Amino acid sequence: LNGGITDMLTELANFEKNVSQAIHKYNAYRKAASVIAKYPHKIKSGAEAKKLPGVGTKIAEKIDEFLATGKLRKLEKIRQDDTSSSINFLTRVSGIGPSAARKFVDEGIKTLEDLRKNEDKLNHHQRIGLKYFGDFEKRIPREEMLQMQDIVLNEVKKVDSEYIATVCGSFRRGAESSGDMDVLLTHPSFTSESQPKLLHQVVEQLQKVHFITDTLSKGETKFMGVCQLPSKNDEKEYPHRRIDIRLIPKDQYYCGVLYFTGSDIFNKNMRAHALEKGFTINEYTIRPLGVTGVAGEPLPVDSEKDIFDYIQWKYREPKDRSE
DNA sequence: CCGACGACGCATCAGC
DNA sequence: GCTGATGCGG
DNA sequence: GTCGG
Repeated sequence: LNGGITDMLTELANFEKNVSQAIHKYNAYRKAASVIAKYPHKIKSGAEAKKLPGVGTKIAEKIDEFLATGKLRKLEKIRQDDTSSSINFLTRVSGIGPSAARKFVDEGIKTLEDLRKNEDKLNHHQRIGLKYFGDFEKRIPREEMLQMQDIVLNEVKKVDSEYIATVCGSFRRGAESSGDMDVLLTHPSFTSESQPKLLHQVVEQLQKVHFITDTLSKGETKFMGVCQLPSKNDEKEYPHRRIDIRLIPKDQYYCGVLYFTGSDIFNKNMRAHALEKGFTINEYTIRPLGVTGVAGEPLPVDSEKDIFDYIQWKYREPKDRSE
């Protein structure tokens, strides 16, 4: 319908983020492309698009130029720009952000081949991101996410059957494919007012059975790393996948699951509704708001449904949290 | 006109 | 060495 | 870049 327009706007977003270091412009172009991508008519003019929330004067002017000519002069130019195209490309390496990509290109390091020749100048995260560059850009089919979940839940229970672990993200909402695996972990002994090896024990067990293959970062409450399904003796091996594991206090765990299940638009709507019912919900807690807007103490939450009950919402299955 | 636009854990750097 | 800032990813 | 107080 409008794929030329939303492709144009996405590409402009990337250069704002990765080259100009203008994160809010990045998000403006992304929000514009989203609302256009949901529009169920083929756009005929910039004025037509400008009536949508998030499309302003300047993007309307760009849509007019694209509709009249089939391209955008500024985008054509920055595409052919060796310096800018190289900075934009190098941020596809996990661990290389706009600042690192700038530094590398400044000193003549422009391609993956150049990075491979300059391992010295890459930190540990960036080396992993380079090692799995192609794998990390592949999506994960749901059937593999199910096999990964099998392993995660089994090994967690093997460490301590009192752990609770939930794979969240779009997978939990039923998505047919995922970009990564997001695991939320808690244990009855870990509360907000309460051991600095609860997460370590679980990471270690997944390493011992050779599911987790690399570590990008690891502290007492957050692990970011790499995993891979076991290959079947003779079949081609599975791509390496990104997995995060977060340990959350038990009394904050279901607020955590709700939040990291999303979707992002659902979260906005749920918190909007919660505010107009006199509650403030964030990633950690739901708290009542007094008549002058002072937040009270966090309310007890022992399930996701508790959160819905507080705000007078019928329980919504993750499958039905698209918005 | 002009400020908001998410907050935060972990790795690493800058400064002392 | 320690403390705070920055980069980065989510 | 867009929105809105």
